[PDB]
This record gives sequence, structure tokens and C-alpha cells, in this order.
Amino acid sequence: TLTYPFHDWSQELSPRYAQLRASDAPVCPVVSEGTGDPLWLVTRYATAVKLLEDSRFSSEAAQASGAPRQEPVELRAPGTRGDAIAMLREAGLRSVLADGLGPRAVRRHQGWINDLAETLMSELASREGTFDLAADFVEPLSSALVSRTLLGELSADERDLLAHCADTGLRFCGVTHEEQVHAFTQMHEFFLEHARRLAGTPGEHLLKLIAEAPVDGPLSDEALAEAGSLLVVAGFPTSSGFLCGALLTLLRHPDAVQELHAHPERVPSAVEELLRYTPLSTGSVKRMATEDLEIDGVRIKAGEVVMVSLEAVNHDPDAFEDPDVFRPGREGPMHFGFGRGRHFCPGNRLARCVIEATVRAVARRPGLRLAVAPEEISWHEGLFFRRPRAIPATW
Ligand code: HEM
Ligand SMILES: O=C1N[C@@H](Cc2c[nH]c3ccccc23)C(=O)N2CCC[C@@H]12
Ligand SMILES: O=C1N[C@@H](Cc2c[nH]c3ccccc23)C(=O)N2CCC[C@@H]12
Ligand SMILES: [Ca+2]
Ligand code: NA
Repeated sequence: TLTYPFHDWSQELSPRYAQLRASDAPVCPVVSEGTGDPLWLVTRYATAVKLLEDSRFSSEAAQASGAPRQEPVELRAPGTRGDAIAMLREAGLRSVLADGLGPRAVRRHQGWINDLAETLMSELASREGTFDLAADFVEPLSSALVSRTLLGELSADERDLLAHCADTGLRFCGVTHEEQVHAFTQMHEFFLEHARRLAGTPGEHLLKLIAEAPVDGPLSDEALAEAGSLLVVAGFPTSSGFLCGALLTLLRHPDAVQELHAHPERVPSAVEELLRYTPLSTGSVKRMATEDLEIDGVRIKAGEVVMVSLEAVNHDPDAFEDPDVFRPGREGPMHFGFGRGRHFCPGNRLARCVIEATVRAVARRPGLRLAVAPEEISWHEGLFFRRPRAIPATW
């Protein structure tokens, strides 16, 4: 009877996750609030590893039109496929995706990324009074990441349109179903008109590499538009949400920032602890059983969908000692912030790059603090990917 999700839109995780984790079942039944579909939910690290490393639990089947789902509307423009990353790997573009997202891309971009983080923070430090870290730091940094490494250079109006589409479509509630569907239509139509132009501009952004890649015909306009929409939904609200949330974590732990100021070699460990500690998605990764399967004794029938809450797994006390403590350099198992298994985040190298640049910018300037109490922060309610409306801050 427990409905999903748990409406924990701020950084305070729903107590339900710890309740289910401690129950006498390794997988617990829930019901989608948005569709009424029955779903399974996993909250334990050990069980999550077993699920996400078993390829008979399929991500593509759980994404497909008509699957039991946690979200109220399908995450695709009506009439399109909506399985972009599979379509691209299918067309044989794994080598291309690695070139635009892997370590070689990080080496191309890390210089200007760190310059931009410093320039943005330096500007804020020159101001008298308070400022807004979301509007004045995260938005320009995440927008530059999307323009320069993924899509090609966007105007402010185009960036605002894509941001609004992502915020409207990637929601559990707070907008009508038809508004949500039309957000995906608008984004698809944007790239039908503009993807070729964006791919043709100078630079090495991923969309250009995709459009220029030989495919055993070259990618059609619809396929390139689905690639554009993928890069927005997977890269934009995730990066902006996480950087906002990571800044809040740092601002609430001045002792840890002071340690990083004195010992910059410890920043990479802080990046990894932020990926474990800072909650991002309010939903779960999910997979469909492609046949009758068993998870730690519980029978999962073919066609049923099993969810894993990455936040729940990242706060599992059997995996991490004192899991609700922000402890850079804790020496436990690998976090689940980027997932697990074959679908591990391919953006993880660029994400780590921008997170590291942000942590270093903060650590160089101790004294940065929230200008309001954490409880006074206002949160966007119903987003898949948590984000505060503003982060008032000052030195
Ligand atoms: C440029 C930035 C990013 C890009 C281009 C990107 C891209 C992608 C793509 C294309 C996928 C789909 C993989 C698949 O289904 O096989 C994915 C998955 C994922 N991403 Fe990223 N991502 C970015 C940033 C982030 C950030 C900041 C996080 C922070 C937690 C994140 C967490 C994840 C997770 C957990 C998954 C796994 C989903 C699953 O297992 O079903 N991503 N990413
Ligand atoms: O490439 C995908 N992977 C999975 C997980 C996911 C990864 N990033 C996401 C962002 C929003 C929703 C889901 C995801 C998915 O549900 N997908 C629909 C939109 C993108 C597609
Ligand atoms: O909230 C969601 N999370 C992703 C998985 C994910 C979990 N954590 C993530 C972090 C970044 C990207 C994707 C994820 C997913 O598959 N969804 C389908 C409907 C809602 C949406
Ligand atoms: Ca169905
Ligand atoms: Na798999």
C-alpha cells in the first residue's frame, strides 16, 4: 500500500528508506503514485549490487513504452523511440561516446572549466553583500558544461528553453500530464530545427562528434534530435542539481572545507564522499525482469520492475560506518552516486571534473557561508533531481 515516491524534495531523506532497509525483506512492494503500477523497491547495498550486475534485469525494457513505471508520463516525445543511448551504441558509436565523454575529453576541457569556476567565484568575492550560488555560480558553470562539451554554444534564451523543458518534463508532480508530455515535444522539436546547426559549429562537443560519425547511412535528423534531448535530460538537471546540493553540503561542513584548504591533495576524496553523501534523485534506477528471476529469495515474475534507490544504498549502515556523516576519506566500498554495472554513468568523468573544480574553488576561499539557515532554503518540489530555488551566500 506504500505509494512511491516519498516526497522528500529537500536534502532530508525520507525516513521510509531506512524503514524498508531494516525490514525483514530484501525487496519491498510499493505502488507508483503517478500510474498505480506495482513496483519492487531495493534499499540495501548488498542486494542492489546483485540486481544491477545481473543483465537479465533490463534497463531498456524498463524504459520502453508501456512498462510499469514510477513516473506519471513517458519520458519521450510522442511518436519517437526515446532510447537514445541504446540507439547510439547500436549504431556502433561506443568509440565516439568514449571520445567525447572519456578521459581525453576531460583533458580537453578541464582547463577552461577550472578557469571558469575561479572567475565566477572571484566575481562573487568582489561583491559587497550577499549573492545566490545557484543563479550566480551553478547556472553559468553547468550551462557552459552543456554548451561546450555536449551540445554546442547555446544562447541564453535557448538555454532557458531547454532548462524549462527539463524542469517541466522530469517531474513526479506539480504540472499537468499534458504539460509534461509537451515539454518533451518542445525539446524534440527544438533539436529537429537546431541540432544540425549546433553540430556544425566549431569545437569538439559530443553532439558534433555524433553527427559527424560514419554509420553503416548517416544519422537522420530525428536520431540526432533524440541524441540532443538525451544530452539535456541526462546532463543538465543532474549536473545543476548535484552542484547545488554539493555546495550546500560544503557550506554546512566548514571544518571539512578548512581541511581541504590546508590539504588540497584531499579534494578528490571529498568529491567521492560528496557523490555518496549528497542526495540527487528523488526516484530510483529501475530494471525489468526479462524472465522469472529471484533476488535474495524473493521471486520476481517476468515483466515486473525492480527499483534501487541510490540515496538509500549510499546511506546503508551495513555498507558505510555512520552513513549520515559527511566524512571525506572514509574507507568503505564504492558509492552508488553514478550507479553500478553496465549502465554506470558515462558522464562520470565530466561530472567529476566539474565537481572537483567547484570543490577547489570553495576550498581556496574559506569563510564562504550560507546567508540563511539551511531550513530557510526553498526547494523545487516534485523534480526527479533535487534542486534549491536559490542558495543565498556571503563571505
Ligand atoms: C555531462 C554530464 C552527464 C552526462 C552527459 C550524463 C550522461 C548519462 C547517460 C547518457 C546515462 C544513461 C546510461 C545508460 O542508461 O546506459 C547516465 C546514467 C546515469 N547518470 Fe549520468 N550524466 C551526467 C551527469 C551525471 C551526474 C552529475 C550524476 C550524479 C549522480 C549522474 C548519475 C547517473 C546515474 C546514477 C546513472 C545511472 C542510471 C541507471 O543506472 O539507470 N550523471 N548518465
Ligand atoms: O539513457 C537513459 N537511461 C535511463 C536512466 C536515466 C539516466 N539519466 C536519466 C535522466 C532522467 C531520467 C532517466 C535517466 C532512463 O530512464 N532514460 C530516459 C531518459 C534517458 C534514459
Ligand atoms: O528519478 C529518476 N531517476 C532515474 C535513475 C537515476 C537515479 N539517480 C540518478 C541520478 C542521475 C541520473 C539518473 C538517476 C530514473 O530512471 N528515472 C525514471 C523516472 C524518474 C527518474
Ligand atoms: Ca505494460
Ligand atoms: Na546490464
